[PDB]
Formats: sequence, C-alpha cells, structure tokens
Amino acid sequence: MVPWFPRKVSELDKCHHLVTQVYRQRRKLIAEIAFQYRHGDPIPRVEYTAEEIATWKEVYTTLKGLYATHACGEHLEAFALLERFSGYREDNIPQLEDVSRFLKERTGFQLRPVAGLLSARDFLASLAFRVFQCTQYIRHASSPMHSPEPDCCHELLGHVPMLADRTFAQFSQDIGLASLGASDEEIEKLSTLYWFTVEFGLCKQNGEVKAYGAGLLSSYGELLHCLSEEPEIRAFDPEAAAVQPYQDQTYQSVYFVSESFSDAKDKLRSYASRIQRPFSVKFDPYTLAIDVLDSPQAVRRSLEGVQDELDTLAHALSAIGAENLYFQ
Amino acid sequence: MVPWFPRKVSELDKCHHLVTKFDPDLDLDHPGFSDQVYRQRRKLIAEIAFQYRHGDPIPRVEYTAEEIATWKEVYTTLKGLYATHACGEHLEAFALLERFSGYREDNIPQLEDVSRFLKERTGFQLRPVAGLLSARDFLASLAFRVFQCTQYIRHASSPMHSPEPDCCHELLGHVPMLADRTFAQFSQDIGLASLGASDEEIEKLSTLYWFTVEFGLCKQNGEVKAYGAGLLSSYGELLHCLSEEPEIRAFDPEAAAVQPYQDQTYQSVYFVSESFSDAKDKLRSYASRIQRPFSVKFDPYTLAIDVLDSPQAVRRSLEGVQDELDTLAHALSAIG
Amino acid sequence: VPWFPRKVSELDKCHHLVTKFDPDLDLDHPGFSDQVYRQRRKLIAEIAFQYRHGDPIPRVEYTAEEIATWKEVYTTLKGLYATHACGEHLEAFALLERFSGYREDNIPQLEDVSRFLKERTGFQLRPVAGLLSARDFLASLAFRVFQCTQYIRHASSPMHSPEPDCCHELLGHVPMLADRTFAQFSQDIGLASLGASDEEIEKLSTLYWFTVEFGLCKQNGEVKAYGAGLLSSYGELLHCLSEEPEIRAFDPEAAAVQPYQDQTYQSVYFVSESFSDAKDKLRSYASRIQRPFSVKFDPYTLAIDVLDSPQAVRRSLEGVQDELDTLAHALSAIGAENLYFQ
Amino acid sequence: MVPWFPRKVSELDKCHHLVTKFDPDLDLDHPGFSDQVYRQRRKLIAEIAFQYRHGDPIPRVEYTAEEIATWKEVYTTLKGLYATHACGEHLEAFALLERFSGYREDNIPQLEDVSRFLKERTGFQLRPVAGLLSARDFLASLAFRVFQCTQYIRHASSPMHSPEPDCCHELLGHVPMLADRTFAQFSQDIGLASLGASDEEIEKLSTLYWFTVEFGLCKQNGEVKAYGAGLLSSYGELLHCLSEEPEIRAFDPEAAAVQPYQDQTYQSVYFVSESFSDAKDKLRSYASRIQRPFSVKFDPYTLAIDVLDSPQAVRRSLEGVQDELDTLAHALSAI
Ligand SMILES: [Zn+2]
Ligand SMILES: [Zn+2]
Ligand SMILES: [Zn+2]
Ligand SMILES: [Zn+2]
Repeated sequence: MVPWFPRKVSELDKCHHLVTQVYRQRRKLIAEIAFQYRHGDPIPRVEYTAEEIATWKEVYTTLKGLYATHACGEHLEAFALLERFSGYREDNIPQLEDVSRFLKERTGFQLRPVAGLLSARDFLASLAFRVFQCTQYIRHASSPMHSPEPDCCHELLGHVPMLADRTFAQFSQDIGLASLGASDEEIEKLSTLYWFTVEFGLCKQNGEVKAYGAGLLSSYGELLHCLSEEPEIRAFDPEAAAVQPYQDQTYQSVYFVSESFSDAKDKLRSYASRIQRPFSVKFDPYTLAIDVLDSPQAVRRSLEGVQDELDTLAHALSAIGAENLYFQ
Repeated sequence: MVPWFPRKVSELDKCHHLVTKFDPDLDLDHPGFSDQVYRQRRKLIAEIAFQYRHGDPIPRVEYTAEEIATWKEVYTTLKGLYATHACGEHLEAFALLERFSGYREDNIPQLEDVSRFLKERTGFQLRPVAGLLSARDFLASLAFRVFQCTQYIRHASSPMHSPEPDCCHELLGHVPMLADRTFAQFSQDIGLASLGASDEEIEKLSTLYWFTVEFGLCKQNGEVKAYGAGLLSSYGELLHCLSEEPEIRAFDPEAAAVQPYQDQTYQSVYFVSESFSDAKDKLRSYASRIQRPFSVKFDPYTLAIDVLDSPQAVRRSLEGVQDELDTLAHALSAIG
Repeated sequence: VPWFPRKVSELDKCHHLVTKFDPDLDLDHPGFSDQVYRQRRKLIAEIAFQYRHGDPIPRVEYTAEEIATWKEVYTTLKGLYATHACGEHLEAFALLERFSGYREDNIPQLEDVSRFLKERTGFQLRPVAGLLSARDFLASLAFRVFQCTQYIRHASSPMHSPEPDCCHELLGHVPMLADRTFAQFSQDIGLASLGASDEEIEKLSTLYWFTVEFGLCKQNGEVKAYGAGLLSSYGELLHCLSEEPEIRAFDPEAAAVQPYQDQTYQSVYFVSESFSDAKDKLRSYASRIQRPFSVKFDPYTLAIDVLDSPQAVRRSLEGVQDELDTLAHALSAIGAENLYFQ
Repeated sequence: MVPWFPRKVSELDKCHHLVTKFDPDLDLDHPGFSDQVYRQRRKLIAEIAFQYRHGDPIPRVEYTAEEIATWKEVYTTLKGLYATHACGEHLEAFALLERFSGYREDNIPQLEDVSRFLKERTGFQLRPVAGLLSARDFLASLAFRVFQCTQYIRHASSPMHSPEPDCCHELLGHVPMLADRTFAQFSQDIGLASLGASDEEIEKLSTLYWFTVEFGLCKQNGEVKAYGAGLLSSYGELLHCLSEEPEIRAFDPEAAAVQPYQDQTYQSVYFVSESFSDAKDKLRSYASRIQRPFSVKFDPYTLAIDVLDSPQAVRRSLEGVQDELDTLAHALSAI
C-alpha cells in the first residue's frame, strides 16, 4: 500500500474525489460544468440570476466595510486590483476564467472548476501545481451571511486575493508539495495546518494583528470575532497548529498568528522536512510537473537549473552600470 | 533609447510584424500564383492567425484531401531518410508525436494538440502566425518559449520543395527538436539574448539561429547527424548535408553569427556541435559579450521577463534561487 | 566610515586597551599592593606587545603560585560543568584535556590551544596585554582571531577576577569556540562591527555581553550556560541556573539596549532556542545596521571583502558558483555502494 | 579499497615520498657528483626539510656567496627575457615579490617570506621539501593549497641549465603564478582531482600538470605568452617556446593528459589556453569524468578535505553555500 500522486498538471483530471427543486436543478447544472472540465480547457462562464447577484451583493458589501480595519495589507492590495481588472463589484459575480487569468499573470496560480468539497489529498495535491479548485455555485439566498459549504462567494472574496501575493502563493504551494505521497495521518496534520493558516490564520502587520485566513475574510461574524478580545491567540508553530483540535459549526476559539508570511513559510519548510517520506519533490514551473528527488542524480539534475540561474545573475551584475537607462 | 521588447507573454500580440518574401500575390513564380482556390485558402488561414490573441485556444483547420495528400508525400519521403540522417533527439520526439500528437501519413496534426505536447515536455507553446515574422519579433517570442507557427500548406504542385515555412516545415522540422529540454533551452537562450538588442546584434543572432536551429549538425557517437529544421524538413538538403560535397566546420558562435548565407540553393557550409549541452555553453559565452546595459531573466511561473537592471532587481531573482536551494537541501536529508 | 582592518595582519593596529581594572590603576585589585605580581604582569604584557601576526605564540614559564591559582579555579569549576555547562562546552573541554594540556597541575600554553582551535573551527589566538576596547576586540573576531591574555589572577582571590585572566579565556571562552556554529556566531558579531558607528559598537558590545559572555541556551527543554563569564566563575555559574535571576528569551534588539553592571552577578540573562536560531536572529539584527556596504570574509587569505558595488558582489558570487560545481560533481559521483577507504 | 589520502593539512607530514632522479650520489653525470663540498651542502639542506613538521616555522637557510652568485646569473638573465616572453600575471607578481619578498639579484629569498606573501594573496603556503616528491604526494599537497618547495641551489658549474628543481626553479618559475587567484584555483583543482584516484589517473593528471603548470602557454591580447614554471625558470626554453620551432596546440585536458613527453631537450609540443578562467572550466569538465565514487571539497577555515561521498555529506557543505548567498543577498539590498 503506497499512495499515488500526480506528477503532471494534466493528471489533476484524476484528482476529483469529492467528500460526499429549482435551486437543486441549478446546482446540478453548474456541477456538470465542473465534471465536463479537462485541464487546458477555458473555464466556462455562468450567467448568474438576479437572486444570485443579490446574494453576492449582500456578502460583498458587508465584508468590504470590515476589510479596511480587519484585513491584512496583501488582501486589501489584491482586492483593489481585482475591483480594477477582474470585475469585482457589488452588482456582478466575477467569472473564474477572468480571475484565473489574473492569478496566472501575478503568481502563476490558476483555477479549476470543482463540483464540490474535494478530499484533503486531492485538494492539497492540486495546490502542489499552483491550481486552486474553485466552486462556481452560489449559496442560498435565504442564509447569505452564513454558508457551511465553500460556495463561489467564499472562494473569490476569501481565497483568491491572498493567492495574488508571491510569498502566500509559495506558502500555499509548499503545503501542497509536502502532501504528495504522504500518509493519511500526515494529510490530516497538513489539512489541520491549512485550517489554522490558509483558512483561519492571523498575521502581525506593523505591531497590529490582521486576518489573512479565507474562512475569516469570507465571514462577517468570524472576521469581527477573530480580532476581538474573546478568542485565544497563539504564536504560529506548525507542529502546534497541525495537532490542534477544531470544529466547523461555531466561531474558532483559538487562532494562530505568524510574524510574517516569509517566516511562516520558513517554519513550514522545517515542519515539512521532518515528514516521513523516502524522497522529496520539486516543482517544474516550465512543464507544471513534479520532479521526484529520490536519488543524488535527481538532485544534481535540478541543481543544474539553479546553477544556470546563478550564471544569469552573475552576468546581470557585470552588465549593470552607473548610467540611468531609457527603455522605449 | 533601448528598443521596446515584450515583458509579458500577452505582449507577443504586439510582435506580429511579417517578412514579405515568395508571396502568392506579388511573386508570379510562386506555384500557387495562378491558383485562385489556393490563394483564397491562403487568405482564409492567414485571417485565423490575425484574429488570434494570447489566451485563445489555437483554432482547428479542417484540411482538404489535396492538402492531406501533399502532407503524405513530404511525411513519407522524409521519414525514410530520418533513421540514417536524423539526430537521436529528433527520432525520439518524432516517435512520441506519432503516438500522442496525431503525426501520421493520412493526417495533418493540429497546433493545439502539438502545443499541449510541447508544454508538458519542455514548456514550449505554439501561436498561429500568418507567415514569416521579422527577426526581432520571432526571437522575442522564443524568449517566452513561444513558437510562432503557420497552419497553411505548400501548393500541391511542388511538394518536395517549398521556400516558405508551411505547416510541413514547422511540424516536421522545428517541433520534434523543441521536445528536447537542452535544445528548448538553447532556443530560449537565443531569444533572451535578443530582447532590446541593436539591429546589428539581431542580424548576428538571426545568422547564429540559421546555422544552429535551421541548418545545424551535431556529433552523435562519433557520427555526424542533422538537427536543423531546414534539413529535417527538406529531402534534398538532408541528403546533401551528410554527403562529402559541403564544408563542415566546428561550432563557434562568433564564426556562425558572421558567416554569409543564401536561401535559394543548398547550404555550402554547415556548423557541427560536440553536443547540445556544449553548444548552449558556447552560446552563453557569446551572449555574455553582447552590448546590453542590463540582463533579463524569465519567470516561468507568470511567463514574464524580469529586467535585471539594478542590484535590487538581482536580489529579487536571487531570493527564488535561495528557496530552490532550500528545497534541494531538504531533498538530500530525505534521501539520507 | 571609521577605519577597520581588511587583512588579518592589520590586527597589529587593533591593540587599544581598557585599563580601569589593571593591578596598577585599580585600588580595589587584589594585586595592587603586590610589587612581585605587578612586575610579573609587566613582563607577560611585554610578550603581547612584541607580538606581530604570523609569529608563534611565545611560551610562559608559570610560577608555583600561578599553577596553584589555576588548580583552585580549574578543580572547583570542573565539578560544576557536568550539571550546569552546555553540551558544546563539555565536548570541547574533554578534547582540550586530552590534546591541549588541560589538567589541574598545568596551565595550558596559547600556542597549543591556537593549533587545537585552528584544526577545529579555524579560530586562532593572539596574545593580548589586557582588555581591548569593544571595537578592536570585535574587529579581531571578524577574522576568527581571539585576543587572549596569558597572565593569571592574583593568588589571594582565585574564585573571583573582574579582569579576563588566562583562567577566564581558557576555561570560559576557548571551549565554546571549538563549535562550528558558535565560532560562526562570534565571527558574525565581529563582521557586523566593521566600520560601524560608536553607538552601534556599544549596542554590539552589550549584545556580546548577553550572549558570548553571559548567554544561556535551551538544550533538550533544559537551560544550560554557554557564556564565558558564567563558565569561568563558580559563583555566577550557580546563580544563573538558580531561581534568583530574570531569564528572558533571546532577542538581539532587546539584549543590545539592556543595561548592565560588572560588580555583582547579572540580574537578567537571555536564553536562545539554539545557536543556529541565535545566529539567524543576529543575521536579521545585523541586516538593519546603518552601513552603506556589506562585508564578506575570505577564509583563504583571512581578509575582509567589502561588498560595496555589483562588481564586488559578482566576484564573491564566482566563488559560490565554483562551490556549487564541486557539489554537482559529488552528486553525480555518489553511488549506492558502501565505500572502503584505506 | 580507496587509496589513503590526507584529509587534514597536518597529514601532509605523511606525504613525503621522494623520487630518485638525477641524484648527486647515484648519477655520475650530475655536475656536483665529483664535488664533495656540494654533496655535503646538499645533505645539510635536505636535513632541514626532513626535520620539518606542519606547524613549525619554515627554516631559514644562510646561503653562501657562491650560491648567491649562481642565483644572480639565473635571476638577471631570465628577468631580461620576462618583459617580452612572460604572461601578465607573472610580471605583476614578480614586481610585487621584488618589493615585498626580497627578490633581488644579490639575495636568495627565504621561503618564510614567500609563504607569507602567497598566503595574503591567494591562500597558498609553502613547506620545505628535500627534493622532488612522487606525483601522488605532490598533487595531494596542492589540494591543501600547499606548495612543496626545495631550498637547495644548482651546482655553480651549470647555472643556465638544471634538470632538478632547485630554489631558482621554484621561486622564479612556480611562485609568481601562485599569486594569481585563478591560477591558484587551477593548481588546487588538479590536486583535488587526484585525491584517492587510481595510479592511472595520477599519471594522467601528472601529464596534464606538465603541459599546463610546467610548460603551458596562454593567449594574452592576441599574443602568445609563457606561464609554465619550466619555461619561466629556463632562459633556453623561454626563447624556444615563443619561436617558430615548436608545435603549439589548443588546450584540451584529455589531449594534454595522454600526450607523451621527455625531460632532456626542450618540449616539441606546447598547449595554449584562451584564458586561465577557460582552462579551469575545461579542467572541471575533465575532472567530472574521473572514475572516483565520491568528490572532495576543501574547507579553507580548518585547511581540511571534506569527502562528499553521501547525500548528507553534500547537504552539510550546501549549508555553507546557502549562508554565503544570504550574505550576498543582503549586500545587494545595502547598495
Ligand atoms: Zn476555504
Ligand atoms: Zn524554419
Ligand atoms: Zn570575556
Ligand atoms: Zn616544476
């Protein structure tokens, strides 16, 4: 018994294992778009109903007011560009194709439509390729301020802005890379680490505590609660966070705060280094493949690329002069 | 003033300046000149290319029975010559395109299928182009690992000879070599060296490209094999290049860049490289002595060009290299 | 920019001393009224003044009184080490006992000790007349040079000495400098000081005091002593691990601005998670030091390379590129087969 | 079994195996054979070298007036030829030794002074040696940036020719080039390649050394100059190497390593390198295809050899490189 993991981005077509009258028919229709999708395809567009846009507007408006005071700098910066380039506005639900093109140009992240909640292994495996499995459906109009399902609103307002940051995109990918071929017990630990970071994480920004977690930036009640005096805020430690018990019904009683994203990424790399695996993995951004470093010769193959990059930088330093250049 | 160059893969939409040579409208010696059907088809396929914008799926062309018969003639004749004259990297890739990209005598392959193949193998991708691009725009595209590819086919009257780069030339000559990691890096390296260079330097790099990517030879286990696109796509020249008629010289980037040439008859002089790895190392040394007050680095994540023109620009690129080395250090502890 | 040495031989110019504790200037010194002790101090100081980089360190023939003082200091502290000293100290102490002549009836010679440290971490000693000014002391550490005294504390007060006598240097400083990580940390404080303002040297000197001099470390959940002043003082070694002092987490910015005294024991101590982590913390502190250049040590020529231009950085990058070529060959040469070396 | 090789600079005390070639006791064709005074002096200077143990100060030799007169003849004659025939790196270093290491016609320089000069310049240092060391021990020494150096001087009867490596040969031929950073790296690289290699490989690297360090030529601004120690220490061969008589070939490590040679007359074939930087890159490629199930990395702090024979050994060394890159990244942000 040894677990298979994708080694090519197209192999994510095999990583579709899901955790489980008018509204139900619409939900069947949007799920069919996701089931038909194959890597490489343009993400199909959804013509959202007036009720669906009204549901978006309520969520969007309420949370936007809270962002200035509670959201971290990286989320606010990206949210601004998304309002400028990806069609983020109160009267319009953004299209995944527009958002995927934005992320691709910024960090190399791309979106994939998904029918629903993926198994932890397949979700983390996708992140190894800088692919975010996104839902296109929207929650019921009866309960807009609460949703137990990651609906479109959750994804676009909570998960996407942070993926536009180079450091956070590397962190998200690093969790994904660590999961490849890991045991179910370590997938539970990485899924828990993801929960107290990507989902409900907090960060220190110029002596102030801000929210960066998708579950917080997509929930009005939890965004207020996380920065209030009610919860127990602890320093970010990957080992402490991975073994921390949690629930998904009420607000989180414990939140983990990181010094910076760069430091959290360094902490995660140390945690990932003490994961029981007889090999390591390296992402090939050219082919969007996983290189399994399972021998000294596999390491030398990858080292050749790093050596060429250093040659580029050495030549750059020799080319740099005191003269101020004029580019057309 | 440094000339404008693309810094994002989408900016290749602005790099569409075409060369006007052996044109079916202008040249009365063109085989298709008096063929109104051929000329109409050529107008149609060019319009597909002009409409194309980065991000679009590459349009499919339904080729006529006459067009498939032309493909079949070229494909069959050249395939027979490949076992004895083609280099190992071409033969290996050709066999993989046959089985995964629809390369077969009774079918012209589609650029979308080929682009997906090349992407998975070396990160190269295709873009439809109306015809031959100016040296600057063609080399600028290579800098993003983009190959500007035609979809039209040569007139049915002259199948064994075509001075224009039709889909037979592109698919049989250029594409199999782009499936090799080392050759794909060599081709991107010529492209990166061209970005914002003088016209004089572009002419030198175009001339270097001609003796490597178009008409290059390589030493494979003491034997001389062909790797150039102009040779692997021409029955006549593929035979000529390995005969005792032409003058074969050792590959030197400075010698090749200043060597005069013509595109009418077969090449009289060819340059042979020890290996592709060595040719790339020679190229690095040539590119290092190019007059440029900055350098460039490809970002394969966003398919962008990072202009390294300051110490802060160099640190930002060094950060990535530092993270890659951290990965490799953890790998060595995992193998331990 | 203040003058700083750029060649190890230029440490011959970094000999500015702090005299406030000397047996001839301080009234409260145990040797003050001892004309014999003061004469001997003058003699051993002359050995240090005559010394020029490259010279073998001259040997001192210690008197029976001086060996008796060593014996008292050595014996008492050796008993406390097993329970209070950090692992790196204990490991090195055992090796110095067996290779550098560390025993109760013999004062070790600096030449023997310098050869030991050279082979272990590249650190070397040079005889110094007394306590050097913060700038000169730190400047020497940048070259992996430890300015070491050869004199010994007065025989009347063997359990306390406010000056860095040979007991302090050999029992306190030397064992920790046999560790590659700690040697790197010591050199890193040294490199950070080169051409820094007097205000920044005062901060770096105070950082040194609460690390190399009176620093504590977490070793498998327990708190151990690594500070030279702790490991060479029986009283201070007991006190630092007792319930009396205030132990704080190591933070370079907090430690550098923390006030202190040199009369009684330290009321506040700083504890580091590991030496590797303390070095990383120091690297961050040193990065936010006001300097219009950076420095890199050349271990081949024992020189300081001032990285003040992109051309300077690419010259240093060439070396790193050659080192990576070495590692790439090794990975291609390595096999699964278990080698037999004669 | 991997042959024993030193892993610490002190272990060079065990790398003292000498060759017996043109010996004043055994060879009756030696100029000093019938000279009992010369033979006694040679015995004396060899005893200084035999007493030497790593860590010792390099002993000084009080040279006789006859010995200084022999030095003067060799020094003067060659110095006149250097301006036109020597490479830039030798000329630059020669001028610095004249001013700092006591290089002058009326004085034989002391190895203690020369070693201190080289240490400050490229990290190279010297050791006194009784005579010519076996190829394995000599190449092993180079791996630690140690040059094993003789202190004796050729017989006064034959000053313009000496088939043995005396002080004139070492100091005039070998030392100035070791003051160049690139050339010092090239010499160490040949030495590191040899550690624990087969005898067949030692013979190849020994021949490579002959066509580079001993009799190499280099292209300097379109001109061919001499950098080889056997050339820069011989008036006759320094003239010959740049004349139209010899066959000059492009430097190729594989071609040079298998090229046959003799030590009686002047070399008929010479190898010319584009630059020292390029020759080092060529040598790296050659060394990469040497049959050794491990590699070796010098630790300049402890002057030790780290045997990279496992992934753990490689990540240990990679840690240092990673720290160096951190330094350089901060430097770029500071400017
Ligand atoms: Zn979520
Ligand atoms: Zn072509
Ligand atoms: Zn002290
Ligand atoms: Zn010689």
